[PDB]
Amino acid sequence: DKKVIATKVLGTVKWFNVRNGYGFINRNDTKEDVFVHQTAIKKNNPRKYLRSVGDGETVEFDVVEGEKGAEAANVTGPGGVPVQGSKYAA
Repeated sequence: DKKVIATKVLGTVKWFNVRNGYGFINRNDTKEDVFVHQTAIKKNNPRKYLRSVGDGETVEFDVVEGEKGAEAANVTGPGGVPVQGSKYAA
């Protein structure tokens, strides 16, 4: 079932481009850049369905092997709570 390089780690989203549908999350545990995709967002805000991630927000995610090296997966907010998302999305 794929390879997991790292488990639920906390990282700060440097930025996430909604148009690109992807962004980069800086791992705050290893200080390594991690690639995140909108399909890596397991939970979305229930008030509004957004495929965006809040920039500057600290989120928790698992690290799995990606074609770019490391890919974030199961991206959720702290405690497994839904991500707020970007201020403006969709």
